[PDB]
Amino acid sequence: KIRTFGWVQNPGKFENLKRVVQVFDRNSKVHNEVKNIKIPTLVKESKIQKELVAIMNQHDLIYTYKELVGTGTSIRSEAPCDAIIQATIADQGNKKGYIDNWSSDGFLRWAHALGFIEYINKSDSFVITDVGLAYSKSADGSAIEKEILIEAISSYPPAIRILTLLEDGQHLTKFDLGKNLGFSGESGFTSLPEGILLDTLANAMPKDKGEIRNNWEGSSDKYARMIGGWLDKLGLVKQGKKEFIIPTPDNKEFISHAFKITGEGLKVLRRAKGSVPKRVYWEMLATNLTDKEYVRTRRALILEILIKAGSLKIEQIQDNLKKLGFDEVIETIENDIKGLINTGIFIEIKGRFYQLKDHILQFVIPNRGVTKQLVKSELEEKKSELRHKLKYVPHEYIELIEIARNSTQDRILEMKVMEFFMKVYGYRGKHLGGSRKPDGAIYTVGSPIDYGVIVDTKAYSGGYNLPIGQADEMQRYVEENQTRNKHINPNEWWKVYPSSVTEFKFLFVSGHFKGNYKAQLTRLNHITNCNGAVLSVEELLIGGEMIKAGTLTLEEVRRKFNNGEINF
DNA sequence: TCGGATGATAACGCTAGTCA
DNA sequence: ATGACTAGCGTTATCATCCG
Repeated sequence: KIRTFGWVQNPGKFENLKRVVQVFDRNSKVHNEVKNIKIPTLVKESKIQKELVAIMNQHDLIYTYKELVGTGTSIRSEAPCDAIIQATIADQGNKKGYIDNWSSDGFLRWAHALGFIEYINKSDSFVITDVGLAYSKSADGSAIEKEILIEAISSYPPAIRILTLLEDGQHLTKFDLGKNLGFSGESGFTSLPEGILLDTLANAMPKDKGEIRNNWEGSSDKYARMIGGWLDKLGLVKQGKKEFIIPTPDNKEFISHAFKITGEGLKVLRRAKGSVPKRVYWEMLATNLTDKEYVRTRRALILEILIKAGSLKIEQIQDNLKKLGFDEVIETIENDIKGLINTGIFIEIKGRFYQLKDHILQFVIPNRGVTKQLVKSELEEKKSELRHKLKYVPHEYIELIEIARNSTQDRILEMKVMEFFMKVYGYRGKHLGGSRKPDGAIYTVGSPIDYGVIVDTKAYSGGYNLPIGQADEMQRYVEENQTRNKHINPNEWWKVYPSSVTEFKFLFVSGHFKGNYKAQLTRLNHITNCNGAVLSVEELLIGGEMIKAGTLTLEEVRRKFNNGEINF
């Protein structure tokens, strides 16, 4: 029913895209091979084994999502081969002779994205297209194959986005591109802060700077490097590392996944800029957002409004929505047009008037007519509220409301929050993750009362009463900052603070807090004689506004650590 | 690194038995 | 007097960094 198409994570070999397209063309050598060999010899389950060989024998080839993708196991190494695509493609080292459900879903998304495979909602099945057919038949290495692929690419909005981002001839990194790809600052579109990354890459021992290169990247950064990799093979972009001088002086770090645009690339843009209709599917308008439905369609309707009309006032736009079923607000409506613009659709702006200067092919909005019945969640409502109140603070930072609620995002929250304290509140300092460092070190340098703070961030799903084990971790650090013995924690993280600081507070940042945040807090305070506090993301934000507006200093806050919860 | 690979998680949805 | 519904809990869609 609800699926996510349009965004492709894993897949990188065109070599394998073909095999997957071909499995859909009865007359191709691979259709033959996968069906006659691959499937019967790799799908151990007899029942399924036979069933698939069969589906592949029909006259009019049509396979369902499950028939092509299958399933997978919790312990990825113990998984069997349950589907057509799995069976078609091989492991990285031939560990098993097949790929998993995830990578398989990946090849499906990629092929559908480039328009070789069509999706039939009703049946939840897919079938080859005219260009797919033509793609298969094309010879490998063909100038035809190339032109077929290049024309495919030009119809893929997010790939036009990468190209656009590099018109000026800059050398952008997967982080710079990531920032502006897709619905940025949302559940499935989070990006790693290049600042923090380079910094650690710099002051960190070699025994770890490799792991932290291959590992450090958000979901949007993955898409960026990947779409950038396709364009590279197609010759429209040039992938090359970018060195950075980060004096820890005249030091040099590097981010390999960086790109520059080419001439052929520029020609592509010129053409596909109106000087090739783009395909857009509703499933593309949001990936991992818990509120996929509401938002994907609200945005779909907005695109409809803009396709139909031409140069409307954001008020006219708001107006139309109110009629189609969605009573929204300027802040949200603009934010969505920010995403649509980001995924690669060309929408022009003149003050308070917007006009789509692009040709996108008509698409379907599932369960239409019942649109007016779609409810807006409490979280999405909160977001608007925030988007409304936050005048000085970039709306990107509203992503924190989400990350902080995601248990899988401990890593990045540590990064995003220190970033907010620094770039907005203005504190000086550093992010310090680890098992021997508190999540962050913060310090003032201007106030009449110059102080420091020890920070710990915690991504916890719906609620958080400061656990005793975690609470004491802080005590340890609070303590180490006093007894600065290098024979105790020889990494000497305390050394991040200016020698001159003496006033240190301790702080915990999370989604929401409950019933414990005071008990172990008061404890910590009494023990080390350092008073600290507990703080939530919403307040962190509506504190960043205040510090910017003029409504809040960096002293009233130092006077906020009341061994309880901070509230501005 | 390249091109995926991994264990996790929340929404889904199937069963079996309640609710109206 | 039986279809509509759902607590419980195994299944599926989808990550968000990871890694051989």
